[PDB]
Amino acid sequence: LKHRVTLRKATLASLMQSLSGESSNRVMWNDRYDTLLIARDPREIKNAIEKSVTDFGGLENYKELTGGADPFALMTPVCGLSANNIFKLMTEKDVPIDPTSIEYLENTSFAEHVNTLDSHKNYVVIVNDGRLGHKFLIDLPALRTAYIIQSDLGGGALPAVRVEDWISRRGSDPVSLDELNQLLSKDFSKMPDDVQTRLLASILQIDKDPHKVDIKKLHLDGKLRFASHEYDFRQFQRNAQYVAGL
Repeated sequence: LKHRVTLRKATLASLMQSLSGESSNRVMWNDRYDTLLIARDPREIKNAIEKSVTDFGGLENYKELTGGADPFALMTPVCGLSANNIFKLMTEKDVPIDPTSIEYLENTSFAEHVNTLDSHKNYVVIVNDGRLGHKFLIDLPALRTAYIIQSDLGGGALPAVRVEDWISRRGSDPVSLDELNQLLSKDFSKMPDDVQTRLLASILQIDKDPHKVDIKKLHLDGKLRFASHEYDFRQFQRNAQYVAGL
């Protein structure tokens, strides 16, 4: 009810904070999507890393052959990795959900779809925006309000932004369902450059700074795909609480 926004804010806040812990981080950003997220075992995951490193003839050679990264290091997830895993955390109860395997809509408008969603359920939408080259989540708490959840290593039209920072700065900053419709519509790709820029910084840049966005890097013939999924707010809290509790 009326307490939803505040609790939601608190859940995300504690979840994010926990992500500086080794086990919380390992469990949160693992890339195995066909098993339950809360079923992930940090020790099991760490053994796999140790095994992989043993395969490459020791840690120093592993790094030398994989780009220099430390496989044991905490992770800063790419946008696909953060969208998929937070989608799982929000939607799962006792049956694994694989965001890479679920069905996506691709010839309907966001407006269209949302206007068909039970206003008394919560939904979260995973967006695969091939125009931006970006996956992110639209959270739609029960009632209308939408919120964005994302990370980005940068390189495209949008600046790099850590999920923690996006969440801490704009986690509970609601966005226009109308601007969302415009963004997530077939005809966005054929919109006037300044409008494209307008929507992008608005919805997806922490300071809403248009000067930090570069639409040249848009892929104008890219495909748009999204999938919504109902969720139970308490279950999401439970899931978040488990991870944060590691």
